Amino acid sequence: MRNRREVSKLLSERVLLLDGAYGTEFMKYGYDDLPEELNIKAPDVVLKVHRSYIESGSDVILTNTFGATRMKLRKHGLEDKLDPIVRNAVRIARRAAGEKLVFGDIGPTGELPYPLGSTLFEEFYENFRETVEIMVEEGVDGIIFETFSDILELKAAVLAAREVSRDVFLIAHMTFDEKGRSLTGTDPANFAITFDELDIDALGINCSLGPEEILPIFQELSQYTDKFLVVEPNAGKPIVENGKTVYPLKPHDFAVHIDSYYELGVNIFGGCCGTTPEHVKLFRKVLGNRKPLQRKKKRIFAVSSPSKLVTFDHFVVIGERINPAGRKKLWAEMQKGNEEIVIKEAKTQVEKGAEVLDVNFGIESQIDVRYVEKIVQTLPYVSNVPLSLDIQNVDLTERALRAYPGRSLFNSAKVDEEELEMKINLLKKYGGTLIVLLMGKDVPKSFEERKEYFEKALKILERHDFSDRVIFDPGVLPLGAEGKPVEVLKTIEFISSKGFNTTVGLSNLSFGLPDRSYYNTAFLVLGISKGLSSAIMNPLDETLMKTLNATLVILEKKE
Repeated sequence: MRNRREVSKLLSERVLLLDGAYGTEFMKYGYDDLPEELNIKAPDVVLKVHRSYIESGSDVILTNTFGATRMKLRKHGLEDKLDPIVRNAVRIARRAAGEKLVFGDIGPTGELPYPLGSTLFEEFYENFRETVEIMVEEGVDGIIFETFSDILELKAAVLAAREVSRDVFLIAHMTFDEKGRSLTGTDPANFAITFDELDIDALGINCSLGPEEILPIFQELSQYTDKFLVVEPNAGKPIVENGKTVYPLKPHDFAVHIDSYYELGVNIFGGCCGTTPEHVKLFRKVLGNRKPLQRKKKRIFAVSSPSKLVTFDHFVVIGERINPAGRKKLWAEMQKGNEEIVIKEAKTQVEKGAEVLDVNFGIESQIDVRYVEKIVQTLPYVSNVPLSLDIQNVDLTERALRAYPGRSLFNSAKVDEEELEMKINLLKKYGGTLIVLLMGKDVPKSFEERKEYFEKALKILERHDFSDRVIFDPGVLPLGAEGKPVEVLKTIEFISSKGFNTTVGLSNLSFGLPDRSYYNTAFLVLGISKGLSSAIMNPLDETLMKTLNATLVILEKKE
């Protein structure tokens, strides 16, 4: 019915009120059936609860479809009922809402992504796409992905939704535990940074905690995104009565928190577990008519995995090892789809100090895309750290970016209009940062030339509003082939003085000479003294890593 720009307009003018819990209301009416099943078995009960919330003052109601996706319904022997369940749900909600807003409610599948579970990104994508198709056809005014615990599954959900419709208002929610972390390790800042740049309209938090506990978590989220914000806390902390978990926070004690959320910039407020029509009635009275607070956000350069957010405010070690070039054994195993060998390589580098891992598949024409998808999806979970996707083929790049669990670093785009625009567009759609290598028509052979490439790059990045999502690689050349490393050090100093992060493929400096470890070490120390903020390097080189740490301590960057 209404599109994202219309809903956005309304939100910019007034804070809206959502609804309350449905399952527990169905139970009070004597129906313990799977909530979604009532859309077919007892539609009158669903309608009654929707009407109770509309009459309580809700501006928006959620369809009775939390578990309505093929992957979850299958677990109840209802996969073949997906269509009627979702269509009926939207029709019933629309009948109750009238002119008010109806948002499709889509929850997670309950299936973890490979390698925790057996599901690959593309299966999650198709699963969510199907439910979104039905909701869009039936006329929802928006869609909210509720209670997600994993960023990859949520990323698949929002990307699938946006593919179905570029006009539907999309809201992404994650649920956090008392420690402020999702099931697979994502904290509020990580969630905000990763999703703020995707084409969604709002971010929010719901479930797991009460209004008091979510406040500091919601605050952190609000500081890192300028998109609309939503919150649906449970009715306080859970307590067990008569052997059951109940959320006892009464209307007044819940309602008094509305101001605290308003102060943090909330745009839509509602309740989750334990919330009843009585709660919503008071929320309506207390909320009244208020214009939302101005939205801004703190800006930082960071990349992430489900459990780790790596901010470039300290020297970042990027492990170079997962690269088959010059590695017979590794190359052979990648070709046969060996995952364990890559996993061990990843874990070992992290254990040695790598905070990010570069991942390259050598001659991509000889590697199985499915293997790439599994590796790209697997490493962030098992090694815990973010990845630097070192991929040449634009096609493989897209497959990797889509399935990447978090905000990645994409390895090199040369200073070439076509190449940059192409990679920039992929990163804008799937999220991520970019390493821009200072070369194009041939390799620069002086500081002056690298500076020109830098300035040409800035011009291109500026025209594509991407200047804040790049790290510059000045281009280290082999000492033997007269690489003139001094020219690179000057370039690092120049770029650092301009406020941009830098990196280098350290090992390329000594590819073809003995004692390469010493040349790599000397260059890194010198580079860091000039502002180098990261390096793709060998974390298994004890000399290099020990001297690096010593350098940082000496320069008072750590201890």
